[PDB]
Amino acid sequence: YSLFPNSPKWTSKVVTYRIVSYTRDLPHITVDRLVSKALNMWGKEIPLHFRKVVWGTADIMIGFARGAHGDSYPFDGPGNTLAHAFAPGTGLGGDAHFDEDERWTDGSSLGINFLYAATHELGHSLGMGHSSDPNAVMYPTYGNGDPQNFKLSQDDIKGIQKLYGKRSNSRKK
Ligand SMILES: COc1ccc(S(=O)(=O)N2CCc3cc(O)c(OC)cc3[C@@H]2C(=O)NO)cc1
Ligand SMILES: [Ca+2]
Ligand SMILES: [Ca+2]
Ligand SMILES: [Zn+2]
Ligand SMILES: [Zn+2]
Repeated sequence: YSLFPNSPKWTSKVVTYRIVSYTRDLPHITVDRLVSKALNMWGKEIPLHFRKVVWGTADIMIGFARGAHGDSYPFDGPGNTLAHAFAPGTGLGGDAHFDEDERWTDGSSLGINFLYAATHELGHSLGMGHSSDPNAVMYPTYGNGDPQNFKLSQDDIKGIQKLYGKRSNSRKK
């Protein structure tokens, strides 16, 4: 690995978040709690901390829209891509966007797991972290990778220990 032309990880030990828009399927307290639990699950492997702004854009703007929006790339609604985010490096960098049209769920049985999606998107917001593993927590297009329970599978650990470490295996793919 996940090498991109964007600074992989912010230069501060603490970052900011600003949830400009919110979903609807689950309440804002659940959005903040799932963001906080997902981010605590990221911060479980790296000593990076997160805070909220008082009056200004955060380095991790989190937003939701319902089929297209005033962004670099308009959403589609129910299908295809479910959320998208940008690599960190000030400005729009690190910010993440979600399609509220797609049915969100905390983790009950059926729907699109918010804890997984937030973890996925916030991972890119942290410092990138994609892969192509059969059960990758950042796997592109849902499949085998069980979203009900992920708690940073192997892709996340490999990304984090590749970024906040060095050692890696060779593979291509
Ligand atoms: C519920 O958790 C999910 C599941 C799927 C997706 S997604 O929107 O299909 N996803 C994978 C495919 C893809 C493909 C893209 O070309 C893309 O452009 C930036 C984004 C995505 C996203 C993604 O990786 N976002 O970081 C995003 C979050
Ligand atoms: Ca930003
Ligand atoms: Ca969609
Ligand atoms: Zn967008
Ligand atoms: Zn991704």
